[PDB]
Amino acid sequence: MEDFVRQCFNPMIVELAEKAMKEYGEDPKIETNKFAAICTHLEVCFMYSDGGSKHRFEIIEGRDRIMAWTVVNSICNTTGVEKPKFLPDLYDYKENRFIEIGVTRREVHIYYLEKANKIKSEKTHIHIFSFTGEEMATKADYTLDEESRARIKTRLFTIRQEMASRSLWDSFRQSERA
Ligand SMILES: O=C(NCCc1ccccc1)c1nc([C@@H]2CCCN2C(=O)c2c(Cl)cccc2Cl)[nH]c(=O)c1O
Ligand SMILES: [Mg+2]
Ligand SMILES: [Mn+2]
Ligand code: NA
Repeated sequence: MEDFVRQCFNPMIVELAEKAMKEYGEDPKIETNKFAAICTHLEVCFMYSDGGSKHRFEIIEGRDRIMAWTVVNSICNTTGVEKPKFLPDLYDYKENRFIEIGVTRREVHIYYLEKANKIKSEKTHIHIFSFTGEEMATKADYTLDEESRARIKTRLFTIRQEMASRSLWDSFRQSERA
């Protein structure tokens, strides 16, 4: 599965995932399922931000902590929206709201509730994807057009199928916790 991650994801995504794991004392070569999950969430965040028009989204995920908060605090001062307690994943300039992106190996409704209870940021918009084409967004408001969403869901399904063809999926599928 370490080989799978390194050939499947772009090298900057892989480097970011490695850093994120090591910042919590985890070895990407050992906790390989976690390695893959972080890479997938990152790739989805980047795909999401490419989904609209140029300049529609600001990417917050994937930045070091100081720059990420400089972006958040800047947006809050420029648009007046409330400052979140946790770093979200994107800001949407069209809808003027932060977005929290979730990618789950379990079911989208359970993950949605968990995310909602965890952030408790009434104003942050939540959008969840699964590896089997399901999604769940706040107020059933999905932000992107169906073509963009289809691209994301299609990529997640491809990853899922690739893992399965290597007998890695069932270990990966059961590795997520609440
Ligand atoms: O922004 C995120 N993380 C900010 C930093 C952070 C770090 C720890 C706890 C809270 C926040 C973030 N994180 C996760 C999931 C659940 C929380 C951890 N995690 C990871 O992927 C993960 C990371 Cl980052 C590093 C090592 C191991 C893991 Cl398992 N899911 C998201 O959708 C998401 O946006
Ligand atoms: Mg995040
Ligand atoms: Mn997220
Ligand atoms: Na989070």
